[PDB]
Amino acid sequence: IVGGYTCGANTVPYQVSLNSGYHFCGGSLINSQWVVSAAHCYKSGIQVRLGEDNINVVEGNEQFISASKSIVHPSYNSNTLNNDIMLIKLKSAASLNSRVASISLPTSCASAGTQCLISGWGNTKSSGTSYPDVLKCLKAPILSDSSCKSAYPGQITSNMFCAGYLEGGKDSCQGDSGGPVVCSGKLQGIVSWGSGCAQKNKPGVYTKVCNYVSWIKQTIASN
Ligand SMILES: Nc1nc2ccccc2[nH]1
Ligand SMILES: [Ca+2]
Repeated sequence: IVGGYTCGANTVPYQVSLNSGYHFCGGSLINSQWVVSAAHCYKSGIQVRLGEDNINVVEGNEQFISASKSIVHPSYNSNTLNNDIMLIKLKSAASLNSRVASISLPTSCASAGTQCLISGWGNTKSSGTSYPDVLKCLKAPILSDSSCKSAYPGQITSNMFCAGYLEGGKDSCQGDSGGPVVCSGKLQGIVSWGSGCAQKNKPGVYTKVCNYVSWIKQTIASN
């Protein structure tokens, strides 16, 4: 997260860290046994880490659970990143409390102008790499489809939306991939892609979760 602030320990209880010997992507807990992340974060050997703040120190509240299966959307296109969403089933259920909790899926999509909270342990520098130890937060608005399409002509599908600042300076970045974009208490986006991080007129692009709720429900119901 570039231009964000320190969230504060366990203030984002649905945030998870996907770990394979190091943190490589974020995700959101949507129930005690399932996590939603981005398809491009797929790999085998994933350990899901819940209740984290400093990812390099066991401070208490952490729950490390192995993933039993990862289900990448069948229509995910790695060249266009269309349908960039994945569900991860945990080997055992997580214990939910105030520090570890799930986030609700939306019932309707959000409108441009909606202010959302984006969080993660990704890079904090636009020109260079500095990975933080603790969780960073950024409040950002959803942009209109015209501004998004004008920023990324020919690359935005109906399953994506832009959020951020056109002046640059604040944005998600590598390492934040798969993490949450929450607006009014509902998970509306998943950190997917962008051109660089925090560059002027190149806002971040997110997977539009409201378009996948029935898919998520049906898939969880059958697995
Ligand atoms: N804004 C933005 N978000 C990103 C997520 C992964 C890689 C680069 C990115 N740029
Ligand atoms: Ca920790």
